[PDB]
Amino acid sequence: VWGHTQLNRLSFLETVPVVPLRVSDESSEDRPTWSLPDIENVAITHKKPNGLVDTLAYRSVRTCRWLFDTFSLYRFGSITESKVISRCLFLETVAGVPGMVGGMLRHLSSLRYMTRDKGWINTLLVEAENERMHLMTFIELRQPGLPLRVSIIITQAIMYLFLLVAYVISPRFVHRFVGYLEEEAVITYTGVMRAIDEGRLRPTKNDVPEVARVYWNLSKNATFRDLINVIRADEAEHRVVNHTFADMHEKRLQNSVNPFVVLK
Amino acid sequence: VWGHTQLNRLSFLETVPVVPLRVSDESSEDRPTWSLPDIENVAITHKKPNGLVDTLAYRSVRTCRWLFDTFSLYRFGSITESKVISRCLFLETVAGVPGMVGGMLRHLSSLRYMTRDKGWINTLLVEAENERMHLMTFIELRQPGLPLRVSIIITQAIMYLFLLVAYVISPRFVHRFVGYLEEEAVITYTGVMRAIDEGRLRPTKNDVPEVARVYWNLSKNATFRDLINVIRADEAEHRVVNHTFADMHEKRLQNSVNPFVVLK
Ligand SMILES: CCCCc1cc(=O)oc2c(O)c(O)ccc12
Ligand SMILES: CCCCc1cc(=O)oc2c(O)c(O)ccc12
Ligand SMILES: [Fe+3]
Ligand SMILES: [Fe+3]
Ligand SMILES: [Fe+3]
Ligand SMILES: [Fe+3]
Repeated sequence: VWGHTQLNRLSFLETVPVVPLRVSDESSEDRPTWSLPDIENVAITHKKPNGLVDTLAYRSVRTCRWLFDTFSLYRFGSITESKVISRCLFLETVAGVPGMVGGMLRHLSSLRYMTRDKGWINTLLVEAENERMHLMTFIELRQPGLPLRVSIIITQAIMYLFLLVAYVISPRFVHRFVGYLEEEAVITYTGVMRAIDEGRLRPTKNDVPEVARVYWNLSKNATFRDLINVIRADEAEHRVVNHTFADMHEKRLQNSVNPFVVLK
Repeated sequence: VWGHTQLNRLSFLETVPVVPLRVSDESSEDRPTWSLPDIENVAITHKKPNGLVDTLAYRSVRTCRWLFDTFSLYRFGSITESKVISRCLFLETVAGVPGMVGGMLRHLSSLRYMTRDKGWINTLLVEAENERMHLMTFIELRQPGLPLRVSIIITQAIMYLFLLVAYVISPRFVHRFVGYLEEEAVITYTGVMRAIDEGRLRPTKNDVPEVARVYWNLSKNATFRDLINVIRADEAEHRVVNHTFADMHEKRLQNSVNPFVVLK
């Protein structure tokens, strides 16, 4: 029904009163579609670093873990559900930026040079969205306090800036860095899952939010375990896809067709 | 078959030299679908400015039309296909930016305030992608000179910066500034279609580029006019959508469900 008669109306401000809040509309239509007993078998991998650069990405990813563990007192206390979420929550605020700047920089090159991109730009932009939906999911499980609100904001500053220039200077470094982060992402979500299983953590969000049901297409019966596990598969996708974009950069392949447009 | 076994592999660098370059993958799959006899009737509109803001937007967008027409010898020549393609090519290198800075900002706000976006983001993201396809098409009907190829980059720098700080200060301003740009894009692309029809322009690439032919889903018999015709629809879509957004801004509805999610 989207025709020239709609196209020719000056504005549509007067229709915002009558248009529902739909949870399907929070995301773009490009949703993951994992099946659960498969992705159960996601596993902690570690790509060896080649050069200085891959190493620098590592040491700095490792240093970021160290910091964010000591200061988040993940290390001293007991694995609560409240410090698991409160942790990811913070962490998805940053997870949404290296997708987005990567897309937005590639897109500017592809405009200015006037050149085909071969479906990088969209894969990166959805990683950015995919992570944003982790954050839209975790926010439903736990609204954080003024402290964390403000630590997210200063941090976004630091990061949006670091990622913008680190990506100008070295897309290889960023894709390699995000790659290294996502190994940790996957450890943190398989550790969590190990914990639910063993019984060392008994989660009271066995309601899975409406956003997260339609986005990941799960049953209404989907447990908290399930939700970690699909997100743990999203994070494995990112682990390879950016370590793939890393290597492509390594071998001057940073303008080849993105192999994953095929491999969907 | 995108399951754990793939997700568990360190790279896919191997595959890169055996995966094809298919013109579909250049875009996301969130493609336009018009039919030509309907969007034949797309009109030239003009929204009233309310504020000193909407005014400013309008006067900036007119001064830009003036400049561009004057520095592009459009005012003093027999309209060629060359200068039509040349003007439209340059321009999509600036159309491709607002959607991208708009989208990313809304994204970064959603991440740091941990709040819903309600599907503005992905709209501004396919706003920008669509534009960039306009440019991928025009690149193929005419590869530009060095002197334009330069101008393009110095332009991007100015504009990327401008829109980034405009969009922080008043997206209402920018979304208007686009709204009033797309009014002038429709004017032109109609004029062009008139000029084909009145016989005064004899287009020589009625081979419509593969990129486009898939993107806009046209026949193999699709003419140049036919392409102009759709591109113009897209441009009039962006005209309402941005004015709507600048209208929503104006009434403090920059958090309301993007009306157009539904109208899709
Ligand atoms: C500095 C490494 C942080 C690891 C991490 C833990 C987590 O709980 O969730 C993450 C996560 O959701 C990511 O996307 C990336 C990294 C993590
Ligand atoms: C700065 C005014 C430009 C108007 C305009 C003319 C044109 O020939 O093509 C356009 C175009 O392709 C757009 O996407 C936006 C604006 C124009
Ligand atoms: Fe994550
Ligand atoms: Fe991540
Ligand atoms: Fe355009
Ligand atoms: Fe445009």
